[PDB]
Amino acid sequence: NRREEILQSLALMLESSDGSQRITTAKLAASVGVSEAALYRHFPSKTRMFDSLIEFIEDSLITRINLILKDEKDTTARLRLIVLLLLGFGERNPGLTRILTGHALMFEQDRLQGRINQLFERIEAQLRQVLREKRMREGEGYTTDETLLASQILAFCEGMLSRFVRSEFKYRPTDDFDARWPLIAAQLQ
Amino acid sequence: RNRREEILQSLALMLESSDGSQRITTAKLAASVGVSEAALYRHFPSKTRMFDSLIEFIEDSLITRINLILKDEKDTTARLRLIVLLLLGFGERNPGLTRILTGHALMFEQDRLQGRINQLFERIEAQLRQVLREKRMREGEGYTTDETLLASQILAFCEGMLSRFVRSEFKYRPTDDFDARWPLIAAQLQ
Amino acid sequence: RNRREEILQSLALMLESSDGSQRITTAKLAASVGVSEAALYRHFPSKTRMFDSLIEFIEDSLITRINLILKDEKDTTARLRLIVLLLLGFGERNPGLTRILTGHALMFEQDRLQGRINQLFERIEAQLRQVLREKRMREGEGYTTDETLLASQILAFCEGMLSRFVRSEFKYRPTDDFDARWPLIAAQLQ
Amino acid sequence: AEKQAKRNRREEILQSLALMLESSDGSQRITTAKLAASVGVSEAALYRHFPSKTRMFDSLIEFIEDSLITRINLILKDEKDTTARLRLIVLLLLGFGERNPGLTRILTGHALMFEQDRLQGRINQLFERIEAQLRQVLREKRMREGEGYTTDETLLASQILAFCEGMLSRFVRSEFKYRPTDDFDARWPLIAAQLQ
DNA sequence: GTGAGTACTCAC
DNA sequence: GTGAGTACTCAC
Repeated sequence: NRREEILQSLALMLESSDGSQRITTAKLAASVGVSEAALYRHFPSKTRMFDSLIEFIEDSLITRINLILKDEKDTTARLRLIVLLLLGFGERNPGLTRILTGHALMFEQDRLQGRINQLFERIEAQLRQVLREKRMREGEGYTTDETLLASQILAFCEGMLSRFVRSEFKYRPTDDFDARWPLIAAQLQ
Repeated sequence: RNRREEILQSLALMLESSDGSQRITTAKLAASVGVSEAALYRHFPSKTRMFDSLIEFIEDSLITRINLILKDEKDTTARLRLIVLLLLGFGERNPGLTRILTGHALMFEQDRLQGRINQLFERIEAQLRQVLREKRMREGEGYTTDETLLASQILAFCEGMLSRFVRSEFKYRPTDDFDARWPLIAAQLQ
Repeated sequence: RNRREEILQSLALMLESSDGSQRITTAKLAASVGVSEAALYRHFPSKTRMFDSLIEFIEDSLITRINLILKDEKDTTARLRLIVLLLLGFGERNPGLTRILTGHALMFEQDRLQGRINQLFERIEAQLRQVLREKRMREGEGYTTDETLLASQILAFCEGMLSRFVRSEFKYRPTDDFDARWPLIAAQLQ
Repeated sequence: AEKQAKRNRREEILQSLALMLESSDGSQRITTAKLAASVGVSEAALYRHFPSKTRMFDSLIEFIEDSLITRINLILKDEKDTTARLRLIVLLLLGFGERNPGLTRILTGHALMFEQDRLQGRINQLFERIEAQLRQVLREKRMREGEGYTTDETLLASQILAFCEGMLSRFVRSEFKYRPTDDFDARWPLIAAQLQ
């Protein structure tokens, strides 16, 4: 309830220009409209607030990705949708993107960056899974190693996302995606 | 100078280590160097300008080596390959400076610094973009894809490899499997 | 309230003490109040603001009592007397705050505060410079010298006493021999 | 020869220390670094003319110590009329303070806030001297012109010095806006009216 | 509220 | 160059 309210504020601050700098328990409480003391009746620490945010991001993505796998059977189409999804989610959630790129995690304990990594390794697995199944589904797999292909695709995504945070959200990820995808598809060999 | 240059290299070494995961205090810096905090401000008006110097060293190393690549190689594709290998390579042998390049190290510091890194990336991208646009005078046939899109596509992959190199605390070497990766990127040059 | 005034007062206490000759560091002030420096800014943004309030409590005490004197005494000379005694008397009862009036405590702090005190003394010299001109009203006779060049003469004396008071580590109490001094002032009320 | 060159760099420092105390930056601290920059040298190459920053104000006070004590021991001899003596001792303070605004910050004690308390003590002994010397001019009136003063000579001297310290204080405070030697020809009659 | 901290100053 | 300051921070 209120717990949801605090986190909702932490996102807009993470999205705002202030997301560039540190986000202290003090200004957060201010953003909310409550005291720092009450803030800690909902969380044991600031790190716990990001933990909730990382779970939201992960849940959001994994759930979306799993739907993709059920709505689309074609390997290429699955990859395209997954990519368009990571870009789309980041674009719709600039504040949370700073968490995905790791910038917002610079101030908190390094354990949080460890979780986001697992998210990435989790997503990359799914990418590697989709690639691997091109064999069973289409008869012929890829000449290139799947782990290398998955990482190649994922790298482009992180590239667009960090480029998104870096330029203060001027460089929108899904910008010219339909012109960019043919480029990415040419790597699937 | 004996201290000034030395200072910036202690800065990078610290950034390269686990200390680079968090704020770099004038305290630790001066201690790492072997002097007092006041000694630091004998060569720098602010810690900000210490990062400014580090960003200028990065800006030089990259632009300089790119200009050499352009003079030592005339093939459009070979240029792109070397430029990319350069960014990845530089990032790998300078983990500390990469934290600055990926913007993570600039989070504890002044906003303006991040803007500088933006100007640098736009500089490298303008170079990539120029290289691509020269393909049609040099080879008659241009690229079907918008050069501005191709350049950003290439640089996007580079930032991706650098950013991930930082995530894994430098365990994911940016140049690992480059010769295997390049053919993939080469296929994008449509 | 309790912890806000508690500080503002502990400040005046340190200003009035012999340490008032030195800079009042937030470390000293805090330790004086028996708390942490972080507790200070729990009640104040900038230490400059503490002096801002202290300078207000000085302008809200003097400017007040001045108005009264003008409303509870319609004698041109009985007005100047009460006012001079007020300045001298107030400065004496508040040695620390006097250090602000003289501008010595404001040396360590922002340049603005001095300008603010400057204004206080321009208001006091204002309600001083009119009681005078009101001689050609109630008494039908004027002053040889310009009200300007004599309201300044009177205030100069007051400032002198406060400065001596501070200068002499509060030995020269501003109101010592006042009844013997006042006639000497009146002699200038030509 | 060599000592004569150890004062061309030295006093050149005081010319600046004074110049700084005088400019708009007299209302804030004067550190060793920002001074060395004005002369044109380091800080280490500074303490080879002064073993401290205190010692700079010393020799700097000595100048005002001597300027007035000299200018007063002369105003006596070359004047016999009690009043005229007082009027010119008073003006000496107001003039010398307007002639050296930077040094005035020292007289008023403001510039001294950053340095050692013992500097204020010195400036104090100076005032106690200017006053005692005012006290003599008032106590000598009897032996020279029959009758002395109604009011206590001590109270009168302090009453006169108070105005001076007041004027100088206004001077320093208003950022050297109120010139002490202003309308001194019109102010005096009022001070002398206290000479009862 | 607070212990440890924070980039920067200062006179020797 | 430096040891001790400086006003002000921050997560808890």
